[PDB]
Amino acid sequence: GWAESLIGLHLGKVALITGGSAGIGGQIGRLLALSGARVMLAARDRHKLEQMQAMIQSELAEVGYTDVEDRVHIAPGCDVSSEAQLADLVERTLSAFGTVDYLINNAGIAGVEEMVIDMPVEGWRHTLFANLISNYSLMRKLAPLMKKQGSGYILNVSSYFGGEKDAAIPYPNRADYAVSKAGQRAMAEVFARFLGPEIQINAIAPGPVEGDRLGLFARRARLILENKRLNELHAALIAAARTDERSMHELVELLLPNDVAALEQNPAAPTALRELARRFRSEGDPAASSSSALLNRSIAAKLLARLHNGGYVLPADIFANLPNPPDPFFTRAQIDREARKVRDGIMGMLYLQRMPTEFDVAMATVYYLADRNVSGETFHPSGGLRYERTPTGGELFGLPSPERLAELVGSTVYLIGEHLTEHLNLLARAYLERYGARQVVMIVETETGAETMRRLLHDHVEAGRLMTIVAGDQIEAAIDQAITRYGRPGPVVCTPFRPLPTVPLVGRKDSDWSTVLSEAEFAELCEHQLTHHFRVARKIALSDGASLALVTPETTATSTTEQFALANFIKTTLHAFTATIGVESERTAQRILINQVDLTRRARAEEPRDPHERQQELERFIEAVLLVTAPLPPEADTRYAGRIHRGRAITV
Amino acid sequence: GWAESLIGLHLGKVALITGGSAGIGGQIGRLLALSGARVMLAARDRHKLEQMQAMIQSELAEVGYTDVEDRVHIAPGCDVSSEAQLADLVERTLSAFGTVDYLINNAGIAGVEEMVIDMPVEGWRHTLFANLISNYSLMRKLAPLMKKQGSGYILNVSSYFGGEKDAAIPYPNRADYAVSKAGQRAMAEVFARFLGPEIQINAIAPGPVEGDRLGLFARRARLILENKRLNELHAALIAAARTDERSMHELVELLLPNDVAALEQNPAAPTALRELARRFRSEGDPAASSSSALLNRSIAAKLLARLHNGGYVLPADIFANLPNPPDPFFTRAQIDREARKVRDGIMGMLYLQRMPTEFDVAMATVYYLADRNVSGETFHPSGGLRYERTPTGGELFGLPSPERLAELVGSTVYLIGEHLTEHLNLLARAYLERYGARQVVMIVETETGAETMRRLLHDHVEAGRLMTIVAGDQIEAAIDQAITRYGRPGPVVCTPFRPLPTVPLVGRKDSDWSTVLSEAEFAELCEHQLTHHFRVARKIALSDGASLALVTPETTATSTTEQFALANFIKTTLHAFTATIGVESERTAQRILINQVDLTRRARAEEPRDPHERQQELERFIEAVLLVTAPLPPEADTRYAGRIHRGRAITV
Ligand SMILES: [Mg+2]
Ligand SMILES: [Mg+2]
Repeated sequence: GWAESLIGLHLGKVALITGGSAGIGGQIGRLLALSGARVMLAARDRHKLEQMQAMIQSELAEVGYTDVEDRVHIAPGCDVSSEAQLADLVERTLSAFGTVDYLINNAGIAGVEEMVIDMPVEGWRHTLFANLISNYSLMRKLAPLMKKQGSGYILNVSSYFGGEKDAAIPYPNRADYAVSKAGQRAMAEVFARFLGPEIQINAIAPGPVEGDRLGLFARRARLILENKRLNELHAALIAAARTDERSMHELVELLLPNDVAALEQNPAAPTALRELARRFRSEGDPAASSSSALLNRSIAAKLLARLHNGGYVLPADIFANLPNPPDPFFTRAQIDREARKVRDGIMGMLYLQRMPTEFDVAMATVYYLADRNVSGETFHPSGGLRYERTPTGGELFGLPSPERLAELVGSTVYLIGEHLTEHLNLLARAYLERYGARQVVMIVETETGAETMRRLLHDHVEAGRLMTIVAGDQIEAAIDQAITRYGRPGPVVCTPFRPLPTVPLVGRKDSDWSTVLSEAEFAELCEHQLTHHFRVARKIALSDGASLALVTPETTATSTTEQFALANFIKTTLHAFTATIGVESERTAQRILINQVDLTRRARAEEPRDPHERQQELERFIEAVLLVTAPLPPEADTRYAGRIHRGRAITV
Repeated sequence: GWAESLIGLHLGKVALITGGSAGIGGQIGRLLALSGARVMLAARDRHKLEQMQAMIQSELAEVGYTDVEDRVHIAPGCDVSSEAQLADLVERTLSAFGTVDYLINNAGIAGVEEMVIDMPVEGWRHTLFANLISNYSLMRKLAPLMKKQGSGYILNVSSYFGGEKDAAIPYPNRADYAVSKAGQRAMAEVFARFLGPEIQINAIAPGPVEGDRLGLFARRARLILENKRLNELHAALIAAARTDERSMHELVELLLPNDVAALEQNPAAPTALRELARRFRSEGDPAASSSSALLNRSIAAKLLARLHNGGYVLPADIFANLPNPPDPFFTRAQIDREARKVRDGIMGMLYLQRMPTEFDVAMATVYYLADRNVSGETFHPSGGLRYERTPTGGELFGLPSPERLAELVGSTVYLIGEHLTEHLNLLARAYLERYGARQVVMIVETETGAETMRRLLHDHVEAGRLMTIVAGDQIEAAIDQAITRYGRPGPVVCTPFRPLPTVPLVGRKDSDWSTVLSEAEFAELCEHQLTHHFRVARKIALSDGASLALVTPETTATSTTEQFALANFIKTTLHAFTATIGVESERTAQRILINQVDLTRRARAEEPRDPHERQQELERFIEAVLLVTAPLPPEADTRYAGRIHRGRAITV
C-alpha cells in the first residue's frame, strides 16, 4: 500500500549497493528492489546479508514479483577498503546481472574517532581507503560500461558533516571521517562535467538518522571525560614547558605522586599546572577519584604517546609506578550527565524535533534517483539542522597587523615542500629578509629538491640562516631531526611535495580507459595531497608549533582541465580537515593556529594572464601566508579572536 | 502509466499554487492534483487558467477521480504584487477547501531586466513585492492555520540565480530578480527553526528549463548590443570628465556630430573618447551604421538619463538635433551572432547537455514534497551547471596595502547612516584623523540623527571637516545636495538608517498571531535593509563614486533571536545584490568598487562577550571598511585585481 508509489519506478535497472546488509544501504537496496531494480547487496557479514536478502525477497514475492532469487543477490565478505575485493565484487556483479546502472557507494566506517593528535597515520589512511578511495575505485570499474551503454548513475552516500559547496562543517574528533565524507561530495562536484552527458553523479548528505550512533553511550561518555582530562593535562604541560627552564621529563615528574591537592599546593610547580590542579579540585565531583588524582594508567599512556610523538624525551617507564586511583575515576552522575549532553545536543540540532528513520531517508533517496536532470549536486534527504559551519573561499584580505608581524622576529620557521620552488624561495626570503626570522628549516622530499632550494637560497645557506632536511616518505622523522638540531618551530608552511597528475579523468565511449586515472593513482593523489597535510598537522601540533598554513596545489591559466578538477577536489576536501582541526585545537586550548591557503581557483578565467598579474598573485600568496602564520600577541588572544584565526581557508 | 508512481502520494492534501496557469507552477498543480491533492491555481490571466483547469480536470477523470470540479479550482485576476489581492486569494482558497496544507509560492516575474544604474527605483520595488514580499505575505496568512492543525508546508520557488547558503551567484542585468530569488531561499533558511516542528519550509532552485526565456531573442540580442554601446560611451564620458577641465555638458557636445571618425580624428577630444571612437571603427561591422555613428536617439536618451541621474548638468534637449543614423544600426549578422552567443552560453552551462522540461522539474518537486524530514533546505530539482559563484562570509582579513591607503589622502568621503552612531563616529574619525581625508559628508535620515552626529563629531564640525545632510526618504536628492555643495564622493560607506524590529516571527499554536511580524512590517524591513542599499548603490555608481561599502545590520551577544534571524535573512539576500552589481560594474568598465561588510553573524556564540572583544570587533569593522574602500592605485588596477576587489562580502 505504501509501496504503490514505488513499484515500477526503477524497473529494468541494475543497482550495486555497498554496505547493503543494514542501515540506509539495506533500505535503499530494499526499496530499489521493490521499485523493480535487480540489486546486488555487498557487505562484510554473511549472516546479516543473508537475512536482508531473505527479507527483501519475501517482500518482493508478496507484492507480485516472480523468481525473486534472480532479483536480489548478495556479495558477502566484501571489505571495501581492499582493492582486490572491490575487483572481485565488480566481477561477481557483472557475472550476475550484466552492466550496472546505479552504483550506490554507501559503505562507510566511523573511522578512528580520535582527535588528530591522537590519530594513528595508518588509521587515517584506512578510513580514506574504506570511505573515499573505494568510491573512486568502483566508479573507475563501472563507468566505462555505463558510458558504453549510454547511461549510468553514481551516488556517493556522504554526510551533512562532509560540508557543502562553499562551506566546511567541522566535525571534531572525526577528522578522518569528515575528510572522507567531503571527498565523496567533491568527487561528484568535480567529475560531473567529465561524466556527462551519459552518467549522473551526485551525493546524498543525510543528517542524523535513527540508529547511526551504533551501555555503549555510557562508555563513550566516559571516554569523553577521560579525553578531557588528557587534553587539560597535555595543554598545561606543553604550555609550562615553553616558558619553564625544566625539561618535559622534569615537568612530568611533578605529576608522579598523582595528587591533585599536592600539585596545587607545590610552590615550585609551574603556575599552569598549579592552576590546573585547582580546577580539577573545583570542577570535580568529590566522589570521583579524578577530583583528587591527576590521572589513571590509561590516560597516562595516551599522554606519554602524545609527548613522545611531539619529540619530547621521556623514559618509556615514566608512569610505571603511578598510584592507581580507586574506582570510580568519574562518577556515574558525571558520566550520565555527559551522555545526556551528547544526546540532547544532537536532538537540539533538529528544526523538526524528530529523528528521521533509515527507511524514510532511503525512500527520499529512491525517489531522487528517478531525477535525470541533476549531476554534481548534493541532495539532503533529511536536513534542517542547527550546526556550526565555516565558509571557505574568501579572496579579499590584507597583511596581518604590525603587532602580529612583530611576533615573527627571532622565530624559527619550517617550510615544507618540493615542487613549488618559486613559492618556497619567496617565503624563505620574506621571513628572513622582511620579518626578521632567526632561521628557516626547509624540509623537502628528495636530495634533488634539497639541492634546488640550496642553490636558490645560496646566500642564506652560506649565512647559516637556511637549513635543509630531506624527508622522503618519513616527514615525522624529518620534523624530529629539525626539532633536535634547530629547535621547535614557530610558524610552519606546508606545501605539497608533488604536483597534480596530467592523466585523463574519463575515457572515450569505445575505449578501454587504459590511460584514465587508475585506482592506485587516485590513492596516490590522496596520499600526496591530503595525507601529506594531515601528517604534518598532526606532527606540528604535537610538537608545539605556533601556526601552520596548509597550502593546496597551484592552478594557473595554463593548467590542464583535469588539473583544475583534481585541484578543486583537493581544495574542497582539505577544507574539511582544516575546519575540523581548527575547532579541535580551539576547543582543547591548544595555541596552534591552523589555516589553509589555496593556490587553486575554481575557474581558469580568474587566473593571472600576464607577468604583472602573476606578480600580484605571488604577492597575495605571501600576504595570505603571513596573515595566517603571524602569531597573536599576548594582548590579543581572546576567545573572540581565537575563533577567527583558526580553521579558515583563503584563496590567493 | 507514467503517473502510477504519483497516484495517492498527496491524497488528502490541499495546495495553493500561485502562478499556476503555466510553466513549472502549472505542472506542479497538475501533478499534485494527479497525486490526489485538491489544488487552487492562482494567476493573472483568466483564459490560460481556465484552459489549465480544464486540462487537469480531464486528466483526473481519465485516471479515475470523480467530481473533478471539486478538486481543481482557479483564482483568476490575481496579481501577487498586491497585498489586497493576496488577502482575497486566501479567503477564496479557504472558502473552497478549508485549511491549506501546501503553499507553493511559485509566481514570479522577470523584473526590470536592466543594469542597476538603469533600473528605476519603483521597478526594483515592484519586483520585490511580486517575487519576495508576496511569499512572506501568503505564509503569514496561512501558517497560523497550519500550526493550529499541526502540519503544513511552505515551498518557495527560487532559482539557481538566488545563490546558495554560503555563496552568491551574480546575475548581471537582473539584480532585482536575483535579490528576490535569494530572499526566497533566505526566508526558508531563517524561518525553519521558528516554523518547526509543525511546518516545513524549503526552497526549490531549478536552473534553466525549456521555455523560461519567454523574434523575441533577436530583439533581446539587439538590446544587448545597444546597451553595450551605452555602457562604452557612458564609461568614457565619466572617465574623461574626472580628468578633463571641461564640463560634462562640453564633453557631450563632442558627440553631437554623431560621427565616429571625426571624434577619433579630433586632436582636442579627450584621449578616452578618441580611443573609444577608434574601437567603434575597428570592432564594428562596416555595413552597420554603429561603426560610423556614435549613437541613435534611443541610446542617447538612456545615456542622458544616466548623466542626469548622476547629478551632471545638461539641457534636456541636448540630443534634440542628433543626426539619425541610417538603418541598420547593427547588422542582422551582428544581432544573430549575439543571439547565438546567449543561447550557446546557456546550453554550455549544462553538464548533462540537455535542457530539463517543466514537467520533469515539477515531477521531481512533487516527489520531494513527500519528504517530511527536510526544512530550511534548497532542493535543486534540476542542476549540474557551470556558472560563476562568489563565496561569502570570509572573516580573516587585514588592512589594505599602504599604497591603497595613500589614495585616501585628500579624498571626499560620504558616510550614510543613522542608528549605528558609534560606527559612524569611528569611521569619520578614522578617515579624517588617520588617513588624511579632506572632508566627510555625513548623510543621516532625521534632524535628531544629524544633531547626534554633530555632537559626537563636534571638533570636526567646528573645523569644517564634517558636514551633515538630512536625507529623510529622499536619499538621492540628499546625495545630489552633497555633490553640488561638497563635491563628488570618493569612498562611500552605506549603513542602514533603521535597526531591525523586535517582534515575534511566529505565533503560539492557539493565538491569533496579532503581534507577529506583519506583511507591511516585512515590506518595511525590505525597504530599510535592502532597497536602502540598492538606492545608494545606484546613485553612487551613477555619480562616479570610487568605492562603496554596503553594511548590514549589527547583531550582538544580546540581540534577540528574532533579530538574529532577520539579520541573517538580510545578510544572505544582500549578498546577491553585492555580487551582481560587482560583476555588472566589472564587465562594463566602471571603476567603482562595490563590496559588503557584514555586522551580522550566524550564531550568538561567535559574538564578542566583554569590552576587550568588543574593541577588537570595532577595530575589525574599521579595517574591513578600509580594505574595501581604499581605491586601487594606477599601478594596480589590473583585470586580475579588479575581479578580486568587487562583489565580495566579509564578516566582521
Ligand atoms: Mg594561480
Ligand atoms: Mg557583533
